[PDB]
Amino acid sequence: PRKVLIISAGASHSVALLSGDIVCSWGRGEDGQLGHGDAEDRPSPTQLSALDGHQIVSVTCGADHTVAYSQSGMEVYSWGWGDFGRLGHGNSSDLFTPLPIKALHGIRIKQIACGDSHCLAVTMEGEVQSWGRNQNGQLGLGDTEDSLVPQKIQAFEGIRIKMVAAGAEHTAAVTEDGDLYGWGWGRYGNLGLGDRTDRLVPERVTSTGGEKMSMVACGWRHTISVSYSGALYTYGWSKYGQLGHGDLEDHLIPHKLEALSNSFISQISGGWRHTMALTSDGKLYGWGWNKFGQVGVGNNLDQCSPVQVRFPDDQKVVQVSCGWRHTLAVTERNNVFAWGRGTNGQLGIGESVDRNFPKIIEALSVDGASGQHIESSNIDPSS
Amino acid sequence: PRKVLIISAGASHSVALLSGDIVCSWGRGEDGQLGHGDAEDRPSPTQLSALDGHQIVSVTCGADHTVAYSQSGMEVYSWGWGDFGRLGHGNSSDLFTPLPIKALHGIRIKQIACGDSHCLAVTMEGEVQSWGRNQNGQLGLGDTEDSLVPQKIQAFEGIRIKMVAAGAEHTAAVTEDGDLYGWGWGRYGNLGLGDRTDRLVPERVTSTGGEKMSMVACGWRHTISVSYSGALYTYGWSKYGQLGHGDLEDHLIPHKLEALSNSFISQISGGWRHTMALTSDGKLYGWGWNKFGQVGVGNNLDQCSPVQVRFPDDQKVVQVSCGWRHTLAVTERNNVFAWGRGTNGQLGIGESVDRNFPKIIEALSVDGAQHIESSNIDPS
Repeated sequence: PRKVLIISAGASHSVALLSGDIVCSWGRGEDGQLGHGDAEDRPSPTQLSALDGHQIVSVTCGADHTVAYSQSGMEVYSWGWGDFGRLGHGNSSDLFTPLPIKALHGIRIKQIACGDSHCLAVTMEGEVQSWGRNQNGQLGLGDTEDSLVPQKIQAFEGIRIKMVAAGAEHTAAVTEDGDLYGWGWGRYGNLGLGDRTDRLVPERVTSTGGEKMSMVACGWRHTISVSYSGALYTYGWSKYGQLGHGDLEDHLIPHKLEALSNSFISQISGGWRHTMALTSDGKLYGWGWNKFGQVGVGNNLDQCSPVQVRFPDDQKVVQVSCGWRHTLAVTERNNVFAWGRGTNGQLGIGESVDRNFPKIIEALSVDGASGQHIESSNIDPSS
Repeated sequence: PRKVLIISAGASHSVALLSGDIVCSWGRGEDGQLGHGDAEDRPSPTQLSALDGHQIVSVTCGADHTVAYSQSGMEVYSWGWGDFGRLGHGNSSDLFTPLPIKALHGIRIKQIACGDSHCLAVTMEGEVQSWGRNQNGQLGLGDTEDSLVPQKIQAFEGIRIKMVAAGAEHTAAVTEDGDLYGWGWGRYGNLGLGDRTDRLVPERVTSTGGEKMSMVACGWRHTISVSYSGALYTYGWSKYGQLGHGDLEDHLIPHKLEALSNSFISQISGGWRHTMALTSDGKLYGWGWNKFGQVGVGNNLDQCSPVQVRFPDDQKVVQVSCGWRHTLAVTERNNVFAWGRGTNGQLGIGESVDRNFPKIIEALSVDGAQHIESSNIDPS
């Protein structure tokens, strides 16, 4: 019966929104990021009962916290690790069950990005509010003091923002008109501004291959964008080849990934040390650090150039999301796959070793012989 | 029949040095912090074979990395999560097996402290070198750029340092003559300097009532010191009551813990959000965040004043080390106990739920025994 609408991966956890107004989560539970009230890891997708009936329309993971929002309810919810104010409730308290971010009540939300310890929300009118750690200017407020509550980014006054993205300690955004911005911790060139200097307010990227940009995403210390013509650009850290240019060189400005130049990129995701890109014809390409199999190409060797991730019967991919050591994807057939590190249960396939090529999550998928059952949190996850 | 000489706890792992100069480790293995060459958690104490025969005399855990040194070998080793240069090898590579910090070769080491992502070593001549993340000045080098290799702290020229300590992003030290210093991230008052501002070089804590400090330790965002008279001082963050003053107030300068004024504190340790102090007569007191039972008092309720941790037959405690969510201790009977969060195997008692009061580690104890395991064993 239930379709997977949205998937998101955090550092060691995974969250999905399903049709029928249901959120589920699995993986590491130690900081409360799963939202079930307890602190235990969940190796199988588990219904987040506190959100039943809340008409949630989106979920987004940060490293060790989760955010979700309801259009109808006019509410944004957060839970997980609370340090530095990343949950936005005016304190640093962890939450093991979702609580509304009261400052955002009644605000019409378009999109939310979560990094390691900061978050941002774009409104329907293209305004941006940010909160959390700000030691390197990543909130975009023009200082270096953390904020425990959402703050309007005054620098974007009179500019319609389309989407935001957030890494460990940096932030990026694209406007509706195609401009690309970067701010925060900039030491690995990850802002795309041609230097290694932090920025306390958003600064526009001027080296964009002459192109307007339609989307952006952040990995831990790297950044990915897609241009109006569907070309893919990466910048920042490439120690593990996560920039995908066939070498291990950092780039301080956006650098077009030439190997994918004949494809039109439709979705992008940045992991800890790896990267995913989805083409308009449904082909998924992964690259970067592959120690735990998170690139999904059937080995544990790092990949400094894009390699297509393969699925049964070559079924097309429609969604992808990178965690720190795992990756999740949804296919056209409404199957959900996961691969990579499995030690916290983040793959959602029950108790399992790590996987280096895509494995179907039976509880969430049409196929797999059984489209099994998401579990109640009252089930003991160690049993 | 092997005595446990030193215990040290990291965020989610545990390391010990045994007689015969044997190193063992257990708990979270994902970042290489156990040093066995694989990435798997170890729920039981496991011999770190790469250090067999290296005559290691000390081990020290950071959050997700570990350091050790040999006097005879004149060598310092590090392994685990490599980002920001915390391992000190001139790169950002993680290490799943110990490698020597070549910059420290041939230097006589007195003590090493490890924080979240920076480390410091004190030499036998009282000089200090630091390395790792420096975004908030925690290296004490006068800037905010990370260092992938050890660097001398010039600010201490002419000052003989006795011991150092490191938290998440801050650092503290005491001199041989009892002066106390702090530097790095200072937003919760944890530097002890009377404000909430960072420092980029070491600065002396001038408000100690003229009292000299024999030792200092750091928790994640709090700091603990002991005077030459054995008085316990805490400062910094007390959101979880980890300063132990019977309330939840931060303190910007060192503050005497009045409730223990009749005891002489011999050892101290700071955890993520909890604290341990050991008296000269072997009584262990814990306080702070207790969600996972890490305070060791038989429940899961936070404690904002010291409570004595009880052991079987009231056996005296001789060593204690706080992790992020667990605690380790060694007793007079050569028994080793662990308590708190157990999900990564950090308690070392085999696969286990969390524990809220001390549980014996059979592999390392007299009361006590199974044995330490080879890394070849399947931990699953």
